[PDB]
Amino acid sequence: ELAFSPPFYPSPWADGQGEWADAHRRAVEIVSQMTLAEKVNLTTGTGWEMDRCVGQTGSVPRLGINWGLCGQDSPLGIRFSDLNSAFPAGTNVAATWDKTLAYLRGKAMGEEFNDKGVDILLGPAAGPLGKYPDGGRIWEGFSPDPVLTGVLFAETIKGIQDAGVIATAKHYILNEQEHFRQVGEAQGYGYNITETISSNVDDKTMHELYLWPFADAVRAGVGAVMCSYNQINNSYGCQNSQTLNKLLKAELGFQGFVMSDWSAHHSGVGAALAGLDMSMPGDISFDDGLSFWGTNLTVSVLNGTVPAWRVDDMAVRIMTAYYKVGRDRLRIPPNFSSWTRDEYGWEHSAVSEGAWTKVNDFVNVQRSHSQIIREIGAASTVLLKNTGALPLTGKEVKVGVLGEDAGSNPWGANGCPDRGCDNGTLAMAWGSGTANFPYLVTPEQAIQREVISNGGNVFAVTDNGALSQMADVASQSSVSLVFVNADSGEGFISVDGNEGDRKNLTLWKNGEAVIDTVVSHCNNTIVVIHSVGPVLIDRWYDNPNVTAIIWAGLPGQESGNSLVDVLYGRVNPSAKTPFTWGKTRESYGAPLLTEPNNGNGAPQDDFNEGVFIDYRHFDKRNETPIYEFGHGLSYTTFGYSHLRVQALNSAYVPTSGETKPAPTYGEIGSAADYLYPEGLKRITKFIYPWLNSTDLEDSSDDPNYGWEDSEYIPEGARDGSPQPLLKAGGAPGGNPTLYQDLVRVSATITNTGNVAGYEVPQLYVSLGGPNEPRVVLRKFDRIFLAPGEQKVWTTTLNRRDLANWDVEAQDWVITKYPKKVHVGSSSRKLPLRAPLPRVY
Amino acid sequence: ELAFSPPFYPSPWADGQGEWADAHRRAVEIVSQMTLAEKVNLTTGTGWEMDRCVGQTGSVPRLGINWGLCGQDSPLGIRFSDLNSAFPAGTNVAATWDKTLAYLRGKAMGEEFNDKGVDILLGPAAGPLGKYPDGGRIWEGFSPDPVLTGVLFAETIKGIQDAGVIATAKHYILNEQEHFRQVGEAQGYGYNITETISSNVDDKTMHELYLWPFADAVRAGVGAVMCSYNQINNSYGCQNSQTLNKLLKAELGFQGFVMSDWSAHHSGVGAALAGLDMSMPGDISFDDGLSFWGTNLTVSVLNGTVPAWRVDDMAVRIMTAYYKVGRDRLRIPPNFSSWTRDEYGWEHSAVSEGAWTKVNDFVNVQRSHSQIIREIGAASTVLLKNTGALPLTGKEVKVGVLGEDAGSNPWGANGCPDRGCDNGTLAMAWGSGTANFPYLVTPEQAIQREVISNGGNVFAVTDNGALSQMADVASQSSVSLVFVNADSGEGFISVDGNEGDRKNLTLWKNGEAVIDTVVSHCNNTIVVIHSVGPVLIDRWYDNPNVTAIIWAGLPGQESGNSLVDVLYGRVNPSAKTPFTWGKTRESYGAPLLTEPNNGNGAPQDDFNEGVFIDYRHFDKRNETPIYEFGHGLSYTTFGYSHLRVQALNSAYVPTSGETKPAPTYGEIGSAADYLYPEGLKRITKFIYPWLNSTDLEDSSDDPNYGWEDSEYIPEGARDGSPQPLLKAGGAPGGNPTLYQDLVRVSATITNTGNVAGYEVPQLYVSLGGPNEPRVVLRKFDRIFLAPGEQKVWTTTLNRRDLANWDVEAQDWVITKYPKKVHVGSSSRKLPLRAPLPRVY
Ligand SMILES: *[C@@H]1O[C@H](CO)[C@@H](O[C@@H]2O[C@H](CO)[C@@H](O[C@@H]3O[C@H](CO[C@H]4O[C@H](CO[C@H]5O[C@H](CO)[C@@H](O)[C@H](O)[C@@H]5O[C@H]5O[C@H](CO)[C@@H](O)[C@H](O)[C@@H]5O)[C@@H](O)[C@H](O[C@H]5O[C@H](CO)[C@@H](O)[C@H](O)[C@@H]5O[C@H]5O[C@H](CO)[C@@H](O)[C@H](O)[C@@H]5O)[C@@H]4O)[C@@H](O)[C@H](O[C@H]4O[C@H](CO)[C@@H](O)[C@H](O)[C@@H]4O[C@H]4O[C@H](CO)[C@@H](O)[C@H](O)[C@@H]4O[C@H]4O[C@H](CO)[C@@H](O)[C@H](O)[C@@H]4O)[C@@H]3O)[C@H](O)[C@H]2NC(C)=O)[C@H](O)[C@H]1NC(C)=O
Ligand SMILES: *[C@@H]1O[C@H](CO)[C@@H](O[C@@H]2O[C@H](CO)[C@@H](O[C@@H]3O[C@H](CO[C@H]4O[C@H](CO[C@H]5O[C@H](CO)[C@@H](O)[C@H](O)[C@@H]5O[C@H]5O[C@H](CO)[C@@H](O)[C@H](O)[C@@H]5O)[C@@H](O)[C@H](O[C@H]5O[C@H](CO)[C@@H](O)[C@H](O)[C@@H]5O)[C@@H]4O)[C@@H](O)[C@H](O[C@H]4O[C@H](CO)[C@@H](O)[C@H](O)[C@@H]4O[C@H]4O[C@H](CO)[C@@H](O)[C@H](O)[C@@H]4O)[C@@H]3O)[C@H](O)[C@H]2NC(C)=O)[C@H](O)[C@H]1NC(C)=O
Ligand SMILES: *[C@@H]1O[C@H](CO)[C@@H](O[C@@H]2O[C@H](CO)[C@@H](O[C@@H]3O[C@H](CO[C@H]4O[C@H](CO[C@H]5O[C@H](CO)[C@@H](O)[C@H](O)[C@@H]5O[C@H]5O[C@H](CO)[C@@H](O)[C@H](O)[C@@H]5O)[C@@H](O)[C@H](O[C@H]5O[C@H](CO)[C@@H](O)[C@H](O)[C@@H]5O)[C@@H]4O)[C@@H](O)[C@H](O[C@H]4O[C@H](CO)[C@@H](O)[C@H](O)[C@@H]4O[C@H]4O[C@H](CO)[C@@H](O)[C@H](O)[C@@H]4O)[C@@H]3O)[C@H](O)[C@H]2NC(C)=O)[C@H](O)[C@H]1NC(C)=O
Ligand SMILES: *[C@@H]1O[C@H](CO)[C@@H](O)[C@H](O)[C@H]1NC(C)=O
Ligand SMILES: *[C@@H]1O[C@H](CO)[C@@H](O)[C@H](O)[C@H]1NC(C)=O
Repeated sequence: ELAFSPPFYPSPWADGQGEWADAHRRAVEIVSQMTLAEKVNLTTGTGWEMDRCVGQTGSVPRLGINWGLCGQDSPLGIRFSDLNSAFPAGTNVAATWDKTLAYLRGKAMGEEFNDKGVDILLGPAAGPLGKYPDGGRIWEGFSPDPVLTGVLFAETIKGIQDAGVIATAKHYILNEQEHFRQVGEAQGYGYNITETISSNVDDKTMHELYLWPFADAVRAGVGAVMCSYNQINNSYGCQNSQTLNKLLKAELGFQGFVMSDWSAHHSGVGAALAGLDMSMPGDISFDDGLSFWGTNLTVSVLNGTVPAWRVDDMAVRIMTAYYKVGRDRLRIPPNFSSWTRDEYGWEHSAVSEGAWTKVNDFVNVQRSHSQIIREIGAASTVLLKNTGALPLTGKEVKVGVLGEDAGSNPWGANGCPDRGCDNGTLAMAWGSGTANFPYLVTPEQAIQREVISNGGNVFAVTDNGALSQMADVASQSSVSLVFVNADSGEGFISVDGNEGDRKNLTLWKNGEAVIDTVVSHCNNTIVVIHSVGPVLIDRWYDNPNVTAIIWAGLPGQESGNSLVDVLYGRVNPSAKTPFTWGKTRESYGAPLLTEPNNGNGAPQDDFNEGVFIDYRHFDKRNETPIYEFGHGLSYTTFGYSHLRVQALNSAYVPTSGETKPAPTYGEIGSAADYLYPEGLKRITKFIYPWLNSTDLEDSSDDPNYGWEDSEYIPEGARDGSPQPLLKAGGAPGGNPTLYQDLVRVSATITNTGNVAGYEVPQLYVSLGGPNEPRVVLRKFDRIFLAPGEQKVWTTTLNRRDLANWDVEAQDWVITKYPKKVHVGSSSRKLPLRAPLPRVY
Repeated sequence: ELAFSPPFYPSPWADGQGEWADAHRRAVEIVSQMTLAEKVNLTTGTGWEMDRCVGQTGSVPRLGINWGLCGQDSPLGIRFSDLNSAFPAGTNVAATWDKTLAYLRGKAMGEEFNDKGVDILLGPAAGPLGKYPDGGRIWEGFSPDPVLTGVLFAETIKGIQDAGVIATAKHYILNEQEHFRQVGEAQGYGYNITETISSNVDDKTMHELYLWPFADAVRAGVGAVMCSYNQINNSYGCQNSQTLNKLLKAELGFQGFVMSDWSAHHSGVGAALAGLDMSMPGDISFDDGLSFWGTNLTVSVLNGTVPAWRVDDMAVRIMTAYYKVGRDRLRIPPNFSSWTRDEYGWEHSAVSEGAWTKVNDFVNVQRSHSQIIREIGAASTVLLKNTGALPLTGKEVKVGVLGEDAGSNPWGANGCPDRGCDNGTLAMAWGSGTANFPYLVTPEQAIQREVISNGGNVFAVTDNGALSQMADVASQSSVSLVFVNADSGEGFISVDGNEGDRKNLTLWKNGEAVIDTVVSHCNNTIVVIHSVGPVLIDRWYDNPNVTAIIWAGLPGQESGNSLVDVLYGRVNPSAKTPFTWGKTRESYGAPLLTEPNNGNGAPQDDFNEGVFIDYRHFDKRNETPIYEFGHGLSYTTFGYSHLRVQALNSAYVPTSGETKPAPTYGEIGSAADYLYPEGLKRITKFIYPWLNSTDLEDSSDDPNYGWEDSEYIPEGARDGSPQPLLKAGGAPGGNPTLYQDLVRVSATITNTGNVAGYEVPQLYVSLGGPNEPRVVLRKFDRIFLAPGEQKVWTTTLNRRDLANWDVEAQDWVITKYPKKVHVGSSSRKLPLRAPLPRVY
């Protein structure tokens, strides 16, 4: 009955090909010098809260790796630190539709992480992709569209890695919701389950939707990939040989390392052989002093179960990432502590051991990164509706600012751990995807400053119970700006019954009544929404007193200043929604899985919609959104003309051949080489690589130690002989003939209005055939045009852009169905269209 | 037995002498043309909420007074309006010790009032003077010191009147507290009394303390005086022949008009003959449709009781004020409504009658008045303590801003009627002494802006219950700034049991615990107090972690900007405390009278301390204040040297002679002249001058109509013959030989530190003799000095400055006790001293 994940073995070994040759060579050179305990140190974290960073490996001080590799959250700024910046969330980056802004944000973040002593940034994210509009972590990623996500994910990775820090593509893969993601956490919420949720997805959907942005990340040169907490067809993400060995390593050709999510590692031998490379934070569960790896990995290799080539490959993949971004020349010891903001603390925080020492140096790493934050906030402010309220001119006599979302968090910008509250303006959602603010500029502050400077009077009512006081201010104002929000986050935090995932898609903090009060008293009401994702606005959006509506996402520390830049027209808004605004929750497709449906076994989440999420689903059901994917307004207008299409073919080459045999590097030795050194003071619960004695069974102490391999290990898992190459593989990101250009497309874009600004033209294709979506996004850019100016936008469609995943062939194939190309300003406003020429 | 107020009659008639000659002449010219109903219209308001302004008289359209004279609150900005400024409170002005700033604030206010169409500003105030540190309205005035108060009151009056608006010196006199000020209000608070509080004071104390600033106001040319709600020796303020006829009109030579406080008028004939000139808002009680004057005043003159010379004198005094400031050329109709902010409303708001019409024209009158407000706020920020925390340099790495008093009122700046709350930053206290803000710059906003511009990180915790959150921010900060407050107001509003008057002298909104939390976690804590008056700080002020303490008063709309100007040293603080900071409540003298002590008659408030209030009391009891009257710190130091004293080459001439007989102007006519015009639609409850019929008794309808004069009118009250001149009278402000200069005094002031700034030198005298305070303030200035610079400060002491009120002689006499002069930086730091030469 249950979804099954078939075996793919062995775990592919790194090949040092292409742009990875130099870093792999330097990795082989150092790993060839390492003993087994040194290798194991790289693969295994030293335990929860045992060092400075949220994750930290063992060290190799004999060879100059003098402190462990340090991994730190988050995808929008350094977590658990100080004197750092708080960037706009991923969903805002997607709303900019701007490759360059995604790159620069990545670079700015990389600089901060580097300057704090961090080796590995735990991000950015393209999983969750965005199947569920109420999924708790959708905002951390980019968009439910895989092409928008993959492009901006890849640019963000390149910025981070150009700054000298290893990026970690996460969460791989199908962790679309928070409910049932972890057994202990589910049990704490009162649910009786004994395994995590299983995401069950067909092979075509996997390739065409969820995997696609990870292909982009690999091709962009991402150093690490983080495996997820959920299962995929009932095999855990950190030991799923299909996703890790076959799709990521054999097909996408990934040459870096796979790192577990925190306590997502569920077996020693099983995970190592199924493609895991690094166990974080290193213990079985936080501070239990046990490890699936560490000592157990040393023993698994000494007893012959995990071949030497596999542990050698782990250490090579890790060191390859290290050398690829230059950690050997850039790394400095972490100069802050995740676990306290005090100057002094215990060296090993979890157990109060080691030296009482200076754990925070107070190093300011902000530089002028406030400028890119302000910029991105303004370029991610989506103007959804504008019947002439905007821009503001500075001649407004009285301005009202209404709603708690305009005001300060009265507990301070950092006053709730992991931002686990919805107090004041919503500039950052909750969980591990967070950073501490250096400050937070509110809409109230920025609007008040600006109104005053223009001679206006201005009043801010920020108590969402004070409805009569709001009504009076609204009645007296020339324009009323009303602020509302909706929040969500990671599932280890629940705010008002939202257990990560949101329990509805409507407004928080009495926002529905706030809107009603203001709109019924002011015929020039502008609604500004800060939110993690879509909100159901059908009830009020079309009221004629609502003269403009803005979605500004989660803008980070410069929130108010970004917003006023757009309100007053210093920046002409250009952002487009990176998701659909539907009429009802049901319009989006299936609800979250929030009740166990497989007894007390793993809840089963069948991805029955296949590729049809967000706009694809609305298009297939012929549903009319309130605001479609790709919609946003400008203070000017843009016209589209002169579509031209030209074939370039001049062929796909399915990859054929064999790998090398699995190499080994560095002598393994025997148990007598790997005892705990005499005179080493063992730190309580710290995870080490060493053995209590030369008796391997006693040093491991596994209760099932020593079975025949075939009782618990799949066939081929230990086979280091040459393996066949997969047809759809061949280079990082897949077969390189996928990236050959087949068609060139041009369209002329004209600023047909009176104000300079950026437009986001979009190019969609129809691949044809029964059950293909009517249109799917393939190209976009953000282009600046003065009034009356024209530019010719030219792009190319490659083989992969026009292909479908053919499950019978196990390859990408351009089908025989007739295709079309469409260019315009959104997924529904597509005035240019033409047939594509036949290419294969 | 009970305090008694002896008769002084007749009510002195205006004489047109000196600077008043031109305006009195025009008043006579116009009043000589008026009929009796026209005269009565000037004297009598038209009823509560019957027109645009808080008070409005009848009109005289036949002679070009085409709408009634408009009186509007408040002493710190226009009340019940829009598009106006909100100025620092009177207590802030006193803290500046700066004559020019006081003048400029009055001028800025006058400009706003004039441009809204208002004739008469209901302010400024010198009553309450400040006998009670917990008195509810002490912040509206200046200082408990009569000289600091009189000088700044006079400069405020001059500014207002130089802008073309009549100033109203209030409240005259001895309304030192709010408890029992009004019968109906006291009964609403559960007290059983049938008359208002009687303030009972000896003659010398009256002259040397409470009356002294009113002398200053009269000499400065104030057009109106407002009489008080309380009794003086058991005769109501608005019919007290001693205070109105004798002290104000006969002795101080006042040539303007006396106006009642609102519903403070308590009889027709009695009050007219005792010296009242204008009844506001014109009804007996609000909207009862009855008047002690109006119809009743017409009848009182027609029946022979109130002589024609008295009603003629009322009209002449009112018109003298109107001409003195130029209302004939400057007046425009009021262009706002006090009773609604909507554009449209009923012409007569109280009864919804007259036309439905445009009552608000939305005229902006702010100009650049924000500049003088910011300036006065900075110049009123008293630096009480500084052990090196200030000024801030911009190098602070992390800045904490703690306390609700830093943050916004979440109901909006104008979210509580008459500011009757203590939400967010305290920039204005409550009651009639208020204005609506155009905006309000909080300390949070301004500090955050400034820190961010310097590269600091900044966090604001504004929930006074969030103590652990404040502790964590305080622990992490380089400097913590903690904001606390204490509020009070007029007695028609009670907040948390403070029935106008404050129920204690300690902090509001959990401030004592906020200070404890911050100071116990940060060794560089700056405390900023916003308050109506003194707060008891003995418990925490001397904690060595409190590195500075500021009292910033009630700074109006620019609060946060005024403050950051001083914090960062753009302004070098120069303010001095205008009251004493004592150790205990008892240190100040007698408690408020808060329980009835005379059965259910008038509570009796005996002013037994005489001239010994505030610093005079501390000095007489040899108590050590925490911070003495006149204390404030600078970022530099000032030295005092080279005292020189010289008797002037240059006697007092007691006034002797007689007045003119009382004049009459305009023919009175008879009852048939003063019927309601045929076809005039009478507005419900509006107050008119006219008679229902020629039967005077029926038109009046007084239940005790028609007694013989001697049964209810004191002897002399109807005597229009020539009267003796009082010895201590002779010109506005009293005998002009009081103001002859007798001694010149010089002292050299040096800036002995390294920062430019203003110093406030102070000159005190000891008048000598057993009954006399050790020192009393006589002269002060604010003088700017560059580092190392010296200036010679020269001033003159006049006859009044060295005199005592001699009760036997009923005159000012320089006594034969030896006197001394003292110069220095506070009432206690007086390094220069010398005997004064004998002068008389
Ligand atoms: C014209 O026309 C006109 C118009 O119309 C008119 O007029 C009118 O007139 C009438 C008569 O006729 C009147 O009436 C009256 O009045 C009175 C007054 O009153 C007021 O005042 C008071 C006070 O007084 C005082 O002061 C003043 C000033 O300020 C003066 O003026 C006076 O004279 C006096 O003097 C005194 O003192 C002083 C000090 O203080 C000094 O300085 C001097 O020298 C002297 O000594 C007051 O009190 C009052 O008050 C009240 O009222 C009010 C209002 O409402 C209120 O608010 C308050 O609070 C109060 O109240 C209370 O009281 C009340 C009753 O009265 C009740 O109801 C309540 O509840 C409460 O409790 C006023 O302000 C009067 O007095 C009178 O009466 C009387 O009598 C009756 C009857 O019998 C009674 O009932 C009452 O009670 C009273 O009694 C008293 O007196 C008597 C005698 O006279 C006696 O016997 C008794 O015992 C008693 O005694 C006591 O007290 C007193 C005081 O009061 C004292 O002095 C003693 O010693 C004791 O202790 C009557 O009412 C009217 O007003 C008029 N009106 C108008 C509109 O103006 C005419 O008439 C015509 N003519 C022809 C020819 O036709
Ligand atoms: C989707 O998911 C969302 C996220 O999980 C979820 O969000 C939640 O939404 C609900 C609403 O749907 C929110 O709850 C509402 O919050 C309102 C605002 O609460 C705050 O303000 C209150 C009012 O304060 C005024 O009144 C006080 C009492 O007089 C004064 O003390 C105040 O000074 C203030 O004054 C103003 O009003 C005075 C007149 O009352 C006036 O004189 C004065 O001048 C001035 O104008 C506070 O009381 C409240 O604080 C109390 O309650 C909270 C908990 O709710 C405590 O933490 C506090 O300690 C304190 O006890 C807040 O500060 C509420 O007004 C609203 O109440 C109404 O509904 C509740 C039950 O639902 C009733 O008990 C109550 O009587 C109210 O009924 C009225 O309205 C309802 C419509 O809602 C109507 O049916 C009814 O007939 C009646 O008219 C309610 O609690 C909640 O905060 C959101 N949570 C989060 C985390 O965001 C959302 O629900 C989900 N969507 C759906 C559809 O499921
Ligand atoms: C002189 O004249 C002055 C002017 O009139 C006069 O002023 C008044 O002073 C008093 C005393 O200082 C003031 O009243 C105090 O106000 C404090 C703050 O109130 C606000 O915050 C409260 C706490 O909020 C936190 O806790 C809540 C409950 O857990 C949470 O829901 C919140 O989210 C918040 O969280 C923080 O703390 C949590 C731990 O608790 C923590 O988990 C979290 O992370 C975070 O850190 C709120 O409860 C309160 O709101 C409630 O109550 C008010 C009424 O007070 C209602 O209007 C609200 O609707 C709501 O129901 C406010 O928002 C209070 O902490 C303090 O409480 C203490 O005293 C009362 C009795 O007086 C006890 O019932 C209470 O248990 C507390 O006891 C503790 O402290 C006292 C010390 O006072 C101690 O003796 C005792 O042993 C114990 O330790 C108190 O109410 C008042 O506001 C002032 N009024 C004005 C107008 O300014 C002054 O008193 C006069 N002077 C004298 C000496 O007479
Ligand atoms: C709003 O209403 C007013 C009066 O009802 C009208 O004059 C104005 O044109 C309206 N403005 C908008 C935004 O339509
Ligand atoms: C406060 O404490 C710090 C401890 O780091 C100390 O270095 C500093 O000199 C102290 N400053 C004051 C204001 O005394």
